[PDB]
Amino acid sequence: ATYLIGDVHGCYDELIALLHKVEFTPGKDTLWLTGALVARGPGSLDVLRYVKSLGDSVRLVLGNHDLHLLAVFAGISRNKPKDRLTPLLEAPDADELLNWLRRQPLLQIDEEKKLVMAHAGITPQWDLQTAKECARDVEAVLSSDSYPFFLDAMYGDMPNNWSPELRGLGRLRFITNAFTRMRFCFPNGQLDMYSKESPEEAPAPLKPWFAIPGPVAEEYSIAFGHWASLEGKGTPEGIYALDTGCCWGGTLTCLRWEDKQYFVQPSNR
Ligand SMILES: [Mn+2]
Repeated sequence: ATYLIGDVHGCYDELIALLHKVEFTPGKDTLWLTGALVARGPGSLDVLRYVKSLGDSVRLVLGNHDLHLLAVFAGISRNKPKDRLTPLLEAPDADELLNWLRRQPLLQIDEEKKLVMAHAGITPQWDLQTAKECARDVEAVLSSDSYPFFLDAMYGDMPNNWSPELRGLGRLRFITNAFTRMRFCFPNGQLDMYSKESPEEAPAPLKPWFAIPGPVAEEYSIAFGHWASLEGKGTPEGIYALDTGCCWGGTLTCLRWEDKQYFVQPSNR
């Protein structure tokens, strides 16, 4: 079977309970994770240890809080007490864990299921070929020995309109924002990096990135996390918003792909 779970945010207990709910068996089943494995929740260390131990039985994409952890670790950015990342940063095996984490993809594609995964989704301004190229570039930087220079370069809210002519730092910033931070779009598909509310309560003319016809979403189903205020509701057919806000007191949501069956684990705090 194939299982997809949204943003875990250090919620190790809920993750293990939900996987036992569905009898997840490595070797016979596959797990897809929308990223943001760490922060806010109490068990970032345990979550990373376990996901890493799964080996090929998991398909992960990195989110913004994974990148932020990578940036704190490399001394690029400062530790926020609210993240609760200190046990993980101080662990004896922290090197193994984060060096593994930075090698993971931004994008997962399964051709047989016609299924795509990224932390925040796929901008309507990208076709599949372009999304693949951009994922490759950023993953190459992230897995290189010079990853802290990229992590430092990544912070930024511009440019927010994709063009194949973007070069250098602008191109990297836009890729990273599209994959890990995107929420609302302007009618031309340009990213808005400020609105974080639900679609009903957003200002005009902002529209959810998935409310805009794009080449990828016309041929593929898209699963994603990141946008908790969405609450997993109100998406069009073929769009799966799996982030139900576990670390915030919501739920951890798991979707079994074969029959599209949902399983939900209540938040412990
Ligand atoms: Mn999130």
